[PDB]
Amino acid sequence: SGFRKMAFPSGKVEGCMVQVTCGTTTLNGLWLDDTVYCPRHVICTAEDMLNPNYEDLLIRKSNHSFLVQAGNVQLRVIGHSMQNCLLRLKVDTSNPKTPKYKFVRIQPGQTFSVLACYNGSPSGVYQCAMRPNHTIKGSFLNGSCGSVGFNIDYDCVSFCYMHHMELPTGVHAGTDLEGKFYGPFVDRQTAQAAGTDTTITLNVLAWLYAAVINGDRWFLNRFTTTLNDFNLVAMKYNYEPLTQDHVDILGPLSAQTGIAVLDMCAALKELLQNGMNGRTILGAAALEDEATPFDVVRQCS
Amino acid sequence: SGFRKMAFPSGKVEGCMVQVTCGTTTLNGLWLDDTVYCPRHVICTAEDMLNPNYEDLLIRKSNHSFLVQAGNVQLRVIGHSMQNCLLRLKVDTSNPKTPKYKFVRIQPGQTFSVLACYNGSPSGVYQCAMRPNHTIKGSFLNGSCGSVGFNIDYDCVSFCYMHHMELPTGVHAGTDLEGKFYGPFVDRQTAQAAGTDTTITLNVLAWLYAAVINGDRWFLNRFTTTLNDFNLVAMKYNYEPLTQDHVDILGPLSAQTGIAVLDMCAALKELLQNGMNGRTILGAAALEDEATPFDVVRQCS
Repeated sequence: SGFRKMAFPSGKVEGCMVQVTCGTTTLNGLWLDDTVYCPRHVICTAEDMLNPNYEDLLIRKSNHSFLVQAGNVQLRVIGHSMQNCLLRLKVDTSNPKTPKYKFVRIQPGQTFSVLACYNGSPSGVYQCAMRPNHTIKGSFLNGSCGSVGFNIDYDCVSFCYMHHMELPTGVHAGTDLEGKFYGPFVDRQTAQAAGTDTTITLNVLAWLYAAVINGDRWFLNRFTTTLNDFNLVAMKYNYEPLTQDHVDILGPLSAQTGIAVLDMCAALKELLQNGMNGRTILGAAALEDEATPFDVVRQCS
Repeated sequence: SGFRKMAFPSGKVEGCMVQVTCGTTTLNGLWLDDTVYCPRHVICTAEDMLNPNYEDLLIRKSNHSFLVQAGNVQLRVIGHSMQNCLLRLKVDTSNPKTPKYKFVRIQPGQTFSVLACYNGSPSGVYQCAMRPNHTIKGSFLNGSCGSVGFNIDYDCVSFCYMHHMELPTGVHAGTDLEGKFYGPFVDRQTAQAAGTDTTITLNVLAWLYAAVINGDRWFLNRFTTTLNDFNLVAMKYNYEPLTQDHVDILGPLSAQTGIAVLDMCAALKELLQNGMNGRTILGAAALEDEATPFDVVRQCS
């Protein structure tokens, strides 16, 4: 069988999605327990965004400037505060659907599912990876702000992303659930631009092991290599350096297939140096880097 | 923004997933209202599968040979019948989570989301397309049988696939929710093999329009072509013939981008004849064919 980049089932999260309107600005928020979290820029107008000041904009606001609707049944807000780039809106009702959850900050390379929402209304679910340049390559249209990203850990939903904006290149940027941005982005409309990305070596290797485990084994190779030698190649092809840690993470996968990590590197080096020859690995004409070792293992014994 | 192949939010469907055990065989079933549907081969043993007879195997069965568990809380079955390759197990309890739903038979080329499940326990969600050869290219491991496929139509869940088996090539096969297989497959373990696939022209074209709408416009072209001429190319590259109907479906997309359908065909012909030159459309090194015109439109105005 294998391998599809799947997202987690979005049910536990759909139930925590609500809408938040501040005058003329509408976007999604996350309703957990008695609190609703959302991007602080729901306070701004397209004017405000050309360099806003949120301390200013928010002191001019009361708990009744915010309309919150869990479905049709509106909630009443009874507090508010500003946690970095987020708004914590205390509210009268506790969310019944509130699942076991926590907030984690996700590292670059790691993946999560995104629940695209509009007006508090889940539209679609997909999986992506936090880019090295701290952006995600997503599909977000207007009013998608406040859509969240998450993994699931048994019964417990770990929230790790909330959507704030689109960058000029069409790639997306956001924050963890404490309102700290990923990357050097600020929630102001300036000339900020994505730093230059790099391909996630660790993930590409894990994917190659997903292929091997699935009979697409043609790219294989008798050669080996030292990580120093491979890393010179990586450099020329804008791949992240491989480290001993990356090698260790990949231990279990090389075990179950019996192909040493350094052998797959040898093989990858050739794929990079020699190209692919319109051949396909797992039905792909290019090396996939949005699947982690843990994603592959969970889906391939 | 755009474009990601997203699946629908799997919440409405997670709640209808239950486990079904028949002696030593376990797999997933669909609990809607007072009925639970599941693959009929839950009746068989790896022995039985080398050419089984289900009329036989099922008359030797009673309503208490089937253990059904909605979570922990077990259901009691109080009927049973065989609808083509499916089992309809009447049960004492009606599913509270039962959403507005219906059963549709999906056409080749069209797409849907899959909720991969094991022991009545949703594992991941993804989107795929019904292949021309009537298989889906999925990720299904043992005990995933009974996992269903569906689209959502406002509030109403249209079910269209239920998983039955893996074919020798690692591609998957199943039935609609009336138990009729897609394709010439039977639920017996024989030498049956996937017919030869073909690339879904209509979908590749819709994808190119998704690219255009997103500034990856480099593959464009001043030439045009007649569908006859294009179809000779399609033939040589194992793409489905383009028909006037396909052209019509693509009308809205060519409108909103202003590029005539036959112009994109001209452009595609070149992509096929000249290759891609390691350049990327929407960040892909090969032409994607699992996104329909309707998928693209829903995600790109």
